[PDB]
Amino acid sequence: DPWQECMDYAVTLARQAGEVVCEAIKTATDQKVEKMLISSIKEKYPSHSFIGILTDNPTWIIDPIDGTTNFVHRFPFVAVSIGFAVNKKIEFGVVYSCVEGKMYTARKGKGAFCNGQKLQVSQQEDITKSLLVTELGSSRTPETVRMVLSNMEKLFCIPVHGIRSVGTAAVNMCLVATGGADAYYEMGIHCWDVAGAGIIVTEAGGVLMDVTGGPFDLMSRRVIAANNRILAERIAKEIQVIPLQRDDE
Amino acid sequence: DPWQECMDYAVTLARQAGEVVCEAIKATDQKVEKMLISSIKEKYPSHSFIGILTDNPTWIIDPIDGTTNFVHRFPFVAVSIGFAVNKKIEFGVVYSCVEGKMYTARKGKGAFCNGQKLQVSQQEDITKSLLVTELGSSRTPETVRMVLSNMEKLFCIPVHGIRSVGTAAVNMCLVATGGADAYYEMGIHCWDVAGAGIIVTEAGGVLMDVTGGPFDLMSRRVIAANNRILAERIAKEIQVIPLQRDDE
Repeated sequence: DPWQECMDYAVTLARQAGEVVCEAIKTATDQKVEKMLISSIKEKYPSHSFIGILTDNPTWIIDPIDGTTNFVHRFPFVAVSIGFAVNKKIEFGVVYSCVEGKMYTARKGKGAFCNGQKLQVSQQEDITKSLLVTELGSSRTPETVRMVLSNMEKLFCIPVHGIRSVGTAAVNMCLVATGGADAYYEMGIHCWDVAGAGIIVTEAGGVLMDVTGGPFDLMSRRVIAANNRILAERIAKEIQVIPLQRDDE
Repeated sequence: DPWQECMDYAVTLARQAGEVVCEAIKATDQKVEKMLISSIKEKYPSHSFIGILTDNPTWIIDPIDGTTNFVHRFPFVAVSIGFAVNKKIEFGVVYSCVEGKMYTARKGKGAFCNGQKLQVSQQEDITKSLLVTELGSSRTPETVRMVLSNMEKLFCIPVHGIRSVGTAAVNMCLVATGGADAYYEMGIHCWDVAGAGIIVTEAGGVLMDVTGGPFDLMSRRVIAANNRILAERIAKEIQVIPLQRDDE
């Protein structure tokens, strides 16, 4: 199988990059690591594409430091994220939370793992009994911020059990995969923030969905990553779509 | 030091409690609560417990800080122990059992996580600061609106960001490490903050009321920051939420 060789190599790279990012903690680092990752992959697979518009070509979708604010603050959640898409479909994902030393991996059809341990999403379907994760965002536009908090307020209007935030899209999503959280939602993310972790959620038995309710669009700047379709749709139903410039357009 | 025997004993008790709490994650609140109280009473029969504060040696305990997290296996669940003599916190112990991080601090002797010394951050500019907070378990219309309002006001200053791991004690301990610059919340209780408060100040941080005045342990309010300048900027922007006190 060809793509299994790519994954083994990607896990090697993600750990190599993670150690570099965590050494730095112990920005210039982000450029330094992305160049290293792209150069490494190009030296082994020179016919592949990269993002940091998606064609059917084997493509590497890289976020060398997911959680840049965390990185600056030494807040213990900083991730290296690598997603691999063939025929516009994610085939495997790698998310290495380096401070945690947690290597999240998932291959299409083979399930999702954290450091060799099988991951399964939670069973919860009642949004009233649900724990969510999200990020407030990097935009400070009063109109956007109001929308973000209103959605958060609306979800607190419903008696949800709670809302958490570790400052990382990929790790927030990985926490859904472990079952620790029931669902994740955010508007303002980019494809490189979620391409690695999306497949880890779905291979944990989760679902990816657009906040409109429709199918998850990798370039929409929007994502719901839930444990099941029931909880995802309820979230989509309750929050309001925020207009934002698409990744391809 | 007579209270050093108390602290050594308290750390062992916390880890034991944490072992039981995490084991069930892989009723519990009652078991651990009874475990701790019956253990300290058998060693120190005349000490007080809270979970009103006299000069008497008093243990302020939270057997499971992060109840929601516990139910959801969200990997932040703490055992918090504060110990007060003469109405002032002498030592504090916070054990985050999922991540196996034992936070400890004795007044005057510094703050530690797994025997590794802690130091708060240097940041004084609030627009370059990372805050931690908690939206609380309260679903009161007047409260929830004011909570998100206060958060909006701080987020629009703007701050570098806001985080939430779902535990007052662990949020505060993250301030002690330097990973976060400040913690704030209204709606907490003395037992949520008694253990972590001294860990912040021994890491070099400050405790403060949202009014800008001295920290009041029974007031339901708290700002645990790296320094006075950052704490006061937070107090300045925050609207005080009315709540019944712990000693009322």
